[PDB]
Parts: sequence; structure tokens; C-alpha cells
Amino acid sequence: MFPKSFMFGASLSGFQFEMGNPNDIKELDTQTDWFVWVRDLENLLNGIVSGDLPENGAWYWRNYEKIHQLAVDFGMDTLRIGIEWSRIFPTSTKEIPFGEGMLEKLDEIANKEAVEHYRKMMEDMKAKGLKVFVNLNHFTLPLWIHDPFAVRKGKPTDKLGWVSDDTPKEFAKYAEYIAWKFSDIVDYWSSMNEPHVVAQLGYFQIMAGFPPNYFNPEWYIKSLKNQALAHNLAYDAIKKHTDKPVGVIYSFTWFDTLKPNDEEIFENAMWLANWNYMDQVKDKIDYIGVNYYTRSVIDKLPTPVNFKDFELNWYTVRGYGYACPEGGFALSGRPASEFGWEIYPEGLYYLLKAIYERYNKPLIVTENGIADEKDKYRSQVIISHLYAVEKAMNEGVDVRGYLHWSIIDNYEWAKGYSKRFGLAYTDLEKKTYIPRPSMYVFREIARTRSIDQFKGYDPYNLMKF
Ligand SMILES: [Co+2]
Ligand SMILES: [Co+2]
Repeated sequence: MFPKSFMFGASLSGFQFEMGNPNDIKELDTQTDWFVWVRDLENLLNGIVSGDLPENGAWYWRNYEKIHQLAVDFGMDTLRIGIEWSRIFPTSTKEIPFGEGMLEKLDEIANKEAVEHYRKMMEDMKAKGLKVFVNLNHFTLPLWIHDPFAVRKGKPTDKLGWVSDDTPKEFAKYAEYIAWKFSDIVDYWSSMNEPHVVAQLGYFQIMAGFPPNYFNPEWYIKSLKNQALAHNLAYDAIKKHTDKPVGVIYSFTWFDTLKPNDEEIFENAMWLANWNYMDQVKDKIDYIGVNYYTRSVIDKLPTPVNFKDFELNWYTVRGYGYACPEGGFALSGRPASEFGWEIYPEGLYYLLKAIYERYNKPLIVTENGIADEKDKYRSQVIISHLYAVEKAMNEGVDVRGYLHWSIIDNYEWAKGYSKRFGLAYTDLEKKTYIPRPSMYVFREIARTRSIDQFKGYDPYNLMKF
């Protein structure tokens, strides 16, 4: 059995879930880079973004009580939710310095209606018996922090997002403000979510449709380092107001080489994708949030590319990992999701071992899930990834929970509503949430704290390791 303290739950963000009534001006958060990005004509006409709009979404801002009750009804004991910086501080905090009197000046400029709303939502979680896990940043940034169109077009701006040295400083102010206001109800803190994704998709792998979509390898590394500085500052600032655990939620990639005897490229890819950032924050983490979807298979680049800050001597092989046919199969034979992501739960076991060996911190799986609107695989995904967790734990790895991504279908960034990751189907016309069959399997595992009753049926051969 998993320990009674092991957390079963789900993860959500603010932007992908909160909005749902386009005509409520207090709910409509017009002031993020992402909000404007998804309606940009260049992006729309070129299919860089989907055409779907987040204000037509799942309506967590208004329907939180029903979503919290769904979570308890399906056996969850914890939800991780996002707070949008843009909602708390719609206007710049750049004129309010660190020091004596900072918190009171920030309270005078903060959007207290948003602060009170987040409070109500977390009070509801608490009333329902759910542990409150707050993550302070989840990709979106306030428009006074990031003007993605000025950046995209190379036009002068101070609003450079994570490239601006001002950003980590303002973020530290925001983190301290929130910890000061909510230290009495938050059980667990994360500074930010998948910072390597923000940096890599923003400034390096610019075919994913993320802001500012400006290829600059130096800005890739700079935004990554500025995010690590932001985390470190945030940890110190939150800890002024609480002794509760503070960590970061990171997207880890497992790499397999195409050919044997390529350990150099393995270590290079692991460092760039995982260890570069994590080594910068390692002195200021009480736990590591492991987000895991699939692996990448890599091979040696005939001609390495040298950048100012790093060498690239490998490339990503098509047909495995994140690079499979959407709704098809990997070259391995494994099914792939409707995002083209191979089912590879052994990657999570390998990473739990590697991460624990490197850092020796408690781990929580903070995201794992699949784009699967017909529920073809999601039960086996849950079971086989928990099999991975159990195997790691059996070998002495300290894992404290599993939060699925996600409890409901939501707005998947540049793909919009086209990728459906929910345990429950979201009817976006009625704003109602209908548990898929896999959500009953999740409830069974959470309630019994076991997968032993599932293990002997393995139709996709996912638990043979
Ligand atoms: Co309300
Ligand atoms: Co292979």
C-alpha cells in the first residue's frame, strides 16, 4: 500500500482553467502576455495558436466549489493550483523597493478583489478537507513584465519578461506578498512551474508557438538563470512568513540514446534539460515537484553547434518520446497520445532514481497525464506510472505524492481545447465536468492506496520493468 500520508490529487494552473464567462470584467484577466498572444492575427492566421480563447474555458473562477467537490468525490486529498501574478498585481510594483514598509505598500497597490477571491477558493478547499498546494507562476506573465510583441519584433522595450533583470526582483516582491497574506492556509508552496519550458519554447525551440517566439540561445539561458534567481529569492521571501515546505515544479525529461555507447550525449542532454536549472536552486528546495510526460530519444549531431553558453552535440530522433505521430504509435511499438507523446512509464522510474541520487530531496510527482479524449489509455497511464513510483519507492526513493494532470479538460496553451488531459470531460457549453471511466480507476487506487488489484492486467505491456 502507499503510505496514508502519500498524496493523491491533481494539478491546475490559473490561465488554463479559471476563465469561462467572457462578459464578466472582474473575471476577465486581459493583462497577461498569453492572453494577448492567443488572439494575435499573425499567430491566428498561421495556426501558431489554435484560435480557441481562454475566456471560453472551464470556469474554475466561478465553479471552484464543484471542482473541489469532484476532487474529494474521486478520492483526492490535495490539489495544486496556480495564482496569476497578473491578477494580484495588474499594475507594476517596480516603484516599491525591498525593505521596511514594502509589504504595506504592496498591499496598497494589490488588486484586493483578486486576493479575496483566491482566499475564498482556498477556504473552500480547506472546508472540503483538501490540502492547499499553491504554485506562484505558471508560464503567464503580467503585460507590465512582458510585452511579447515588442520582443517578438525586436523593438525596444523594458518589458522583456524573464530576460529582464527586473523580473526576478518584482517576482520576489509578489511571492513575499502572497506568503504574507496566505501563510495560514497554504500547505505547500511552489515558486514556479516548468521554467525550462518557458525558456526553451520562448527563445530556442520556437516551433511550439510560445512567447516571445524570438530565437536567441543567449536569451534561452538568461531567462532560465533569471528564473532560478527568482526561485531562490522567492524561497527566502516565503520563508519569512511560513515554515511550510517550499519547492519548485520542474519538467524532467528522460533521455535514451538511439545507439549504445553514447553516454556523453546522454549526460549533455540531461544537464541542459534538467540539471542546469535544478543545480542553481538546489540549496533552496524542501522538495522537488517532478512533472513527467514522456522521454526523448537522442542521437549524435554530425557537427556540434557551439553557443556562447553551451555546446549542442545531439539532436532529437523523430518517432519516439515527444516526437511521435499524433494519435499513432512510437517506433518502439508503444502507443502515443493525441499530442504524439509516447507512453513510457519506465522514464519516470529512471528519473525518480536519478533526481533523488543527485539532490537527495523528497519528490512529489506534480504532473503526469495524457492527451486522450476517448479515454483509450488513461487508466493504463495512471496504473503504470504509479507502478514506476512504487518501484522507485521500494528502492528507497522518497516520493510523497502523485498529482495527475489534470482533474478536468482545460486550455492547452497554443493547442487550445484540442488536447484533452482531464480525468473528467469538460463540457464547455454547460461548464460541467463528467468523470471519464479512468477517473473511477483513480478513485479506486486513492481509496485503497494500492495498485496491486490492477497489476496483473497489463494490456500494453507497460509494467514489465
Ligand atoms: Co464566487
Ligand atoms: Co531506442
